[PDB]
Amino acid sequence: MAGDTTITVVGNLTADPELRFTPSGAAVANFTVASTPRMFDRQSGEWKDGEALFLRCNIWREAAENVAESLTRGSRVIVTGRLKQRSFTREGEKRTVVEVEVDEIGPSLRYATAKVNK
Amino acid sequence: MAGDTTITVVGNLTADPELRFTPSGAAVANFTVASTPRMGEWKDGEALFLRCNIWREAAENVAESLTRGSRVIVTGRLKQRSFETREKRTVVEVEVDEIGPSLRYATAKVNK
Amino acid sequence: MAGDTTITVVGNLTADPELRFTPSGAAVANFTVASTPRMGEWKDGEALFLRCNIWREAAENVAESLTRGSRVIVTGRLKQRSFETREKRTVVEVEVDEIGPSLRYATAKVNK
Amino acid sequence: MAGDTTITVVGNLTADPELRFTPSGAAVANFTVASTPRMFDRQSGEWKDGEALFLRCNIWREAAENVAESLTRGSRVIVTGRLKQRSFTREGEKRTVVEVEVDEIGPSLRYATAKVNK
DNA sequence: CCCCCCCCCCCCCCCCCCCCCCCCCC
DNA sequence: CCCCCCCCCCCCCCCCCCCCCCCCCC
Repeated sequence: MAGDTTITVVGNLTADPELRFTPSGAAVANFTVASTPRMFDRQSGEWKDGEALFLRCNIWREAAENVAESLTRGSRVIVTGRLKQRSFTREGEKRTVVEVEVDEIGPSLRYATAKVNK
Repeated sequence: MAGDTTITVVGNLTADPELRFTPSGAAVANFTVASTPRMGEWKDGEALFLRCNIWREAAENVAESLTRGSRVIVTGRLKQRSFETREKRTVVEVEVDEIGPSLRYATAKVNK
Repeated sequence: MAGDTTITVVGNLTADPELRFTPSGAAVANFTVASTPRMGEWKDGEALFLRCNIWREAAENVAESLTRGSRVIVTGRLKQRSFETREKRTVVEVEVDEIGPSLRYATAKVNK
Repeated sequence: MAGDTTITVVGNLTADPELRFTPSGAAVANFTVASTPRMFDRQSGEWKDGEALFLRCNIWREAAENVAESLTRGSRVIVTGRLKQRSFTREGEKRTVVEVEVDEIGPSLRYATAKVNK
């Protein structure tokens, strides 16, 4: 219970956001946030980056057009949304992946600057 | 590149916590939290099922305190994992940091 | 402009939960979660103290199940509030959605 | 326990980010996120926006310069960080406010587009 | 610390993003 | 379902951001 399960992710888009449409004209954007744990000593005596988390994201409407206009592969982003499960297909009788249904996203300003325009 | 992705989940254990032991003898408890959105409105909207892992002393306490159907509050960090299983799939799991039975519909006698 | 700001807090009740009743007779429980960062490293880094509010049946269960020093997992949404108090200050508080005693150092007998 | 208490906030800066410095040259930016619950029926029979949450934020280093270069009063932002208490002063024997120590922030792309440049 | 669910209202108690300054501002 | 804390490993169970499509990609 307690409504949906929300989540915030920070990471980089593994690719350019795929923008697609509905016969009525509603935009939906799809992309994946690769989240790599930095300074997460895991293997040998030394230290570096840890294994990565890849979450596929969905976003709709105006924001979808903005996501596609504003972001590309490699962009560092801050994302909030809610985790949704989906039963997917072809090679997998009744597949199932988790996905984030985005509420808000933006390019992080840790290593980059940004011009904000409507 | 960015810390550990945290998550809080509230829901019900789909079963009793499976308790096991790692090679060095670390107590590990596994279980799955079924999270159902209460939600013209629907009722039984699409539930979310997350597999959880928890270690050491807490694993023992979870195994001693919780059962199938227990409503729980869980915080931890999402981790992705791959696994062969007869020559390989990839599932997201929660590495639990804290978990407790929820007090919304129940009372609890804590043994500190 | 943006939904309700949620928060999860883990820590210890600074005292026993104060139970009270609203004019219509709604059960409301208040208490404060002291959250201490474990942390060349320090030890008793600056603790965070958050006042919590919880309502109805859960308030009763909290008051029946929890005491000063109980370690708890809490989720809710941050709310700001102003108050006269002898002609006015403004404090942030958590409106609890779920709370439970943590199973990290303790076991719990849930009464579903 | 469990390390720090993290938080994600979405909202608008009540003002332009105040940028300041340290004798050594480290940038720190301060600003406040006004978070207004939208579609949160509270008073009369009708519905609209609910009462607002104002959290003062702190951010350091490079990001602080980027925040100050990129954002202004009214900007909608996504913020993640950790809640910190502080004992503040003048008119208040030993004051105390909560504050967010920002880890990442960015302009939300719900109602705006953005050019990302390093 | 259990009196029927509309809104009492104070931030004080134990080895699962860490080096650095202002009054809560629709 | 309690065998000493390094890493077993499957997403299946009840009135506190809601109108809309792909294989987990450092």
